[PDB]
This record gives sequence, structure tokens and C-alpha cells, in this order.
Amino acid sequence: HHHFNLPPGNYKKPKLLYCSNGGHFLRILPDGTVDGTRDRSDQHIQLQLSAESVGEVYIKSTETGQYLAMDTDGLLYGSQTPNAECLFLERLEENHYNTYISKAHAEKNWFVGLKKNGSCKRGPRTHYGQKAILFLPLPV
Repeated sequence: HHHFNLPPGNYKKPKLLYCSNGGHFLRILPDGTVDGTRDRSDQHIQLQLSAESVGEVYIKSTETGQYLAMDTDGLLYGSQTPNAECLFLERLEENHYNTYISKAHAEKNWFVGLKKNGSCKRGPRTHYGQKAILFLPLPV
């Protein structure tokens, strides 16, 4: 139960999710670990988003087919198959950015977030107001 301000744009094409905090692109590594990188030539930062229901999305690596997911302890990981831990509520933030809240943990406001050093934040450590949760979807 959150606000419903939605970002503009569509899911027709893959995107890079650029984090304002450290300037890192969200990356899903083949081994299933998730982090961020500033290297625009990286082959694991291309993500295809798709809508399950209005405002609910899956975020999938086009290179490996892995789905971004957040586990029971708030850690992001790459999932081989889509499940309830892979759905995120995509919303507009500060009238500009896109934020992604774990649907499975939405009551706790757990977001997808990247620290300035490029490591992911754990769910409980994310909070409205941080730069770590702010993303700009860029064309590939």
C-alpha cells in the first residue's frame, strides 16, 4: 500500500538502470550476484523490464535471462526463474527518477539500491529519501 505516481516510458526496449548515487549501472552477474558497475561496455547491465500488472515489473538480464529478485533477508540476487521474489513496484520518485520496491516486502519499504561504492544495499538499509534508490532508465 504505497503511492501510485508512475514513471513515463514503456517496456518495449531493454534499458540500463543508472543509479544516481554513485553513477553505477545495475548489474546481474552470471553467478547470480548483483552489484553495480560504471563500465558502459559491461554485458550484464542490459535489462528488459516487463509489466505483470500496472506498476508491477520483472527486471530481466537480456544476457543471462536471470530475473532480479530480493530474498527473505533483503539481499538482491539473480533468479533463474520468475517467482514472487522477482516482482517490484516501479514508481516515479522526486518527480523524476524510478524506484523499485520489493513487492514481497513492500510493507517494509525494501528497495533496490546501490551504494556509492557500487555494492547493493540490503533491503532494511534502504529508505525513502536516499540517493541509493534513485534510478534513471537509459536506452541501451
